[PDB]
Amino acid sequence: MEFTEFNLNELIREVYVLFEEKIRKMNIDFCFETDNEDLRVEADRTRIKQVLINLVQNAIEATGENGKIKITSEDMYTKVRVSVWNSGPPIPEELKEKIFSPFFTTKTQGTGLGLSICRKIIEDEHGGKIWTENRENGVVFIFEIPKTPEKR
Ligand code: EMC
Ligand code: EMC
Repeated sequence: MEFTEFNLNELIREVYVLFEEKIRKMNIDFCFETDNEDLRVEADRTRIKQVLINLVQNAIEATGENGKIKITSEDMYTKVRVSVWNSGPPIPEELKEKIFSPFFTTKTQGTGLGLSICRKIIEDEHGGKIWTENRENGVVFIFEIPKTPEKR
């Protein structure tokens, strides 16, 4: 893996641009907010991009037509936190960790959830944490990564 310094918000916007047409076609209300425009991390940009694409794809599928997605990025002491929320039904308590298993596959609309690989990227490769919670009439997926491999 290749760690480089990059603006995390720039990467989030790059991923939004990938989905902009689909989001609009589906009439989804999307918003992105940050608490620090110059939020920079040292991480593997390609791999973090893969996690973002996977979470946004899942948010769109989950929220469906006329849905809502909100992304936030937050600058924490030795880490950053990215939260991707969608309006939709809550994840049942028994499935919260099972969705991250390489052998969760009770999921279609044509595609697997990809979350075991997201976990590998966030937790194994970057020493962070990724989890889900139910909130505000929807579901959030949150990841945190150390700002540098040295703050792991
Ligand atoms: C109402 C979706 Hg930022
Ligand atoms: C499908 C890579 Hg999180």
